[PDB]
Amino acid sequence: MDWKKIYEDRTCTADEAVKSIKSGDRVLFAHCVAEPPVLVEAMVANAAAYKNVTVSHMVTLGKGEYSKPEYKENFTFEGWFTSPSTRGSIAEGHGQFVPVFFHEVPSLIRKDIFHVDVFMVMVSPPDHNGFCCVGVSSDYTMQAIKSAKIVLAEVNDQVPVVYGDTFVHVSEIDKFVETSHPLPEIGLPKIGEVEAAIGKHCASLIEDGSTLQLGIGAIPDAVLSQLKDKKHLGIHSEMISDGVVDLYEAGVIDCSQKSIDKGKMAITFLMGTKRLYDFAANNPKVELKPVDYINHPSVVAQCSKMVCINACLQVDFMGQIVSDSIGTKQFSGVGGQVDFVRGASMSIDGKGKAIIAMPSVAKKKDGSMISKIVPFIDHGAAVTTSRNDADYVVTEYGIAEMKGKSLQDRARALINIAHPDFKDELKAEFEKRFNAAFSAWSHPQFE
Ligand SMILES: CC(C)(COP(=O)(O)OP(=O)(O)OC[C@H]1O[C@@H](n2cnc3c(N)ncnc32)[C@H](O)[C@@H]1OP(=O)(O)O)[C@@H](O)C(=O)NCCC(=O)NCCS
Repeated sequence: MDWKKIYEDRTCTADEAVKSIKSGDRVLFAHCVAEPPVLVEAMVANAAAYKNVTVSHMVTLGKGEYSKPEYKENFTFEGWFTSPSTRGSIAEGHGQFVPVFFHEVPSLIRKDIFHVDVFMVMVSPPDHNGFCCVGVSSDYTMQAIKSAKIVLAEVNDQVPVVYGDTFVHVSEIDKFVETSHPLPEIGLPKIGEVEAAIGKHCASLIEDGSTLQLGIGAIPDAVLSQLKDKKHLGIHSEMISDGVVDLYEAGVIDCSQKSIDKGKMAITFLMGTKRLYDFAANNPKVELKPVDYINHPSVVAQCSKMVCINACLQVDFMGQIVSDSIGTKQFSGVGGQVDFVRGASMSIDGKGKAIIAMPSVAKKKDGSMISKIVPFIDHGAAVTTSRNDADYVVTEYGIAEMKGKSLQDRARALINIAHPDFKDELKAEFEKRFNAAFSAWSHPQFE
């Protein structure tokens, strides 16, 4: 009745919409696959009208065009998480990066630390009552809507209706630009030998009726392919991808055994191919919720037999875990890695487990092999998951237990799970570091 006039009255072009942004403004984007590409390209196109507009967001599948050097006087990129197309700028010095736990984002917005002048969002078209769906995010996207002084909507009819806190009434949105284009999509990873091995070991720590979290990154997929014998698995996770769909139609994941959000896969956001968005649409077995629910340590602590599984770049001899930087170079963020390490530990049922997984080696550019197991982290790296937070660590060669184990015994476990061709250099490094023989009991048969 009134909502359609409101809608009809606020409909414009991407060009005029981006005129709500003024110099000095903090601008924020909807998360991930809810980033409005037309509303973004419009804003970039009109660069030459802005002076130091902060452009915040997290992981992105767009061109990060605003973070390029040329734009350094119209935009300051201020990432809360980075990705290939925006961490250029943090390295070169004109882009910014803010370390935040993912679950804390909504709060900081409420607090007005992350102040928002213009949130831009992609939502689907209104239903009969005038509620657009974000469909593909919830994360901070819901709080930013309530808190943004101005909200631009890139209404795209390709966006799904997905149950949960995904809804926004047209009355909450200052401008609408109707579009039509496919949503972005990531590639499936190559599940090789190393991938497969990391898989089965994680699969030996998941018991039937486990609830799972599976973070951004390649590795939690080879895991999923190793889970086919599992029964009654449930989901409570930041995100889920195509791998989770396979397991769900293979009858393994059914959430019949959860303590909270019974019968549902509870997620904060979706990223994947179109098979995933289509599956998630109008599906009672999926519910998107805000991150300061999904990622909240207190809430994760309530999950049943929780197995978190995330990835890292390197690990040191104390079990300090580095997941978002290579030396002084910023690469991603904590995102939710720590949120689910904290929550699995606080498990009320006492059964929580967090698994950080990684190949033991990585290739460099000169083609030299390097150990991801190190005496010491790379100069200037950020400790992501601290030694006190550490739990399970997992490579192609095995599992190592960091929880309640001494500095010496952790180093022993990790060396255990390292590429054989590095064990002996790692062993020398042990003895140097700790002023103690690598091998603990000694035999009279020698010296
Ligand atoms: C750990 C993380 C960065 C890995 O993601 P990924 O896409 O699986 O990353 P990769 O293993 O491809 O590593 C990236 C590259 O750096 C290199 N690399 C990895 N570890 C390295 C190390 N210790 N030293 C130097 N280089 C390294 C690899 O060679 C790799 O290949 P490329 O250079 O050919 O592209 C990612 O999962 C992440 O950002 N994690 C933290 C956030 C998190 O856990 N969030 C939960 C939210 S759902």
